Amino acid sequence: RPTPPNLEFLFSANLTKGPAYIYDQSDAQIKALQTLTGGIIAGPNFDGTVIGGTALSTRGADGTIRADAHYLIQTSDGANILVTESAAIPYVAVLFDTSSEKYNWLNNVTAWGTPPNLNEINFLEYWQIE
Amino acid sequence: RPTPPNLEFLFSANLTKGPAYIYDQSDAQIKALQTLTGGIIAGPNFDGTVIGGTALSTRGADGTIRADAHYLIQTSDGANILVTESAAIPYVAVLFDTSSEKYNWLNNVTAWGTPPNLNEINFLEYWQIE
Amino acid sequence: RPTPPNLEFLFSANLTKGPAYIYDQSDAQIKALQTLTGGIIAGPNFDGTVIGGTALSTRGADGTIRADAHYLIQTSDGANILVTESAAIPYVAVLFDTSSEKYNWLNNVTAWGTPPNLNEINFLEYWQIE
Amino acid sequence: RPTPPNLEFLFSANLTKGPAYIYDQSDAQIKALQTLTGGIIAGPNFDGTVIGGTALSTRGADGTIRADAHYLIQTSDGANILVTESAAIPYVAVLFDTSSEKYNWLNNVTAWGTPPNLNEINFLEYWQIE
Repeated sequence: RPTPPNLEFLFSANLTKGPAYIYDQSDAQIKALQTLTGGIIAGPNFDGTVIGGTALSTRGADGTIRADAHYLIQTSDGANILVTESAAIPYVAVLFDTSSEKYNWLNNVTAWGTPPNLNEINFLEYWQIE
Repeated sequence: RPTPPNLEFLFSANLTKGPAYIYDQSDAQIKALQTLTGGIIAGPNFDGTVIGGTALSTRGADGTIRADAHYLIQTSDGANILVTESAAIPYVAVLFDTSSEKYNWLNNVTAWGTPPNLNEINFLEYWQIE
Repeated sequence: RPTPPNLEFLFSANLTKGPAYIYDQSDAQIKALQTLTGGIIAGPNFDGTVIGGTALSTRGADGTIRADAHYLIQTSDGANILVTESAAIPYVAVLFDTSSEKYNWLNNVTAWGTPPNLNEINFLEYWQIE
Repeated sequence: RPTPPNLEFLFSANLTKGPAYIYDQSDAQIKALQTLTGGIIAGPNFDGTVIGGTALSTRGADGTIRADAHYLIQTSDGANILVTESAAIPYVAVLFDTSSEKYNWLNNVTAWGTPPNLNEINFLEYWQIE
């Protein structure tokens, strides 16, 4: 019997976004760019704010949405962390890059998040998977 | 208390790889390209073989390894599925693309895998996270 | 004797950027995220403004700078065009995505740009290469 | 009057490819993975062979083809160079990564290529643009 990975609560994000700018409209799919204008990061590991970032999404006529994003967290104690998201919406996979010694452990983390309330898509809870 | 996602066993991969070709060697990190020459896919959902694909890795002097890969599964019943991997080795995040009607549900899946035996890095077990 | 491609002036961009947020500082290289906060697009083909976008750069101790960016142009006549940049700074390669019928021809274009004045890195002139 | 960049002949590639594996077939577009199984590299700067690599393409019902590829050149004198291609077919933009001291200058190069004969799509001539 394969052994499943362990899940540990990592952080939450309460994001603010600009309007979705559709650049590729067709009967088959809509592709958009959306700015991440800010956000609150909370949790037992790091808290802080989202400085900025961009999301690219493709919304299929079939209801499938694939999104890729980068955004920059700045922690309360001044560390910069790049967040790399890849999603099969509403499921979001996450990688991290930082040279902060306090937060360096995130360079080895795969995380995963989803909005706990699918009526509030800009509030996500993320889990460390290992 | 945040609610964790559910984990369901998805597939295993027993991959074959060519040699790692280092193209960027420095004291700080090694970057390599590695061909995925084949592999066995097994599990309760799909079985088949790996047709081909490429992995790009960066191995830090700090022991962190980040890898990105694409490879193509062909199922026993003839479906082509693109696998998009992004890893903080040995933890691997996975997305899928197919137009197969039988396997279309994978377009909405985030999966996650790791070698159950870290002495055998080319055998991974993957889980659907949702 | 190989035949070189033809070069036609395509557009200029006068970009505004936020501060460079360094997330990965080491003796070997600096990696940063920078927001594209706006900009003027001009030329004989399209004019308009930059709505938004993000640049990721790595600046080597060796002086090499590699950058990738996405930003969204909105033309004077309301068309949305995604610009995908990949650079060996100060040389910038460009692709485009739009479903605008007026600007659809850009989906088939490879462009290339550089600041005419390397003291003014945020003003670039771009050329259609074919 | 904007000043155009200079074009210098860089290399040619005579590539071999495996079959195109379509993973996403629809009336709107076809997405495929294709293995680069080998190739001859020639020119005044470097000659050698293609070790391997993968191309991902999307072929629109509208005739537009967008492709992204990575492949590894090994020069006659043993240097490994990663080639990163992004194309609006048949126009191909190119970046390079190597730590070879002899070929390090390619890390600062944007190149561009196209098949001189569009009946022979696997033979391309590439130009340094700067």
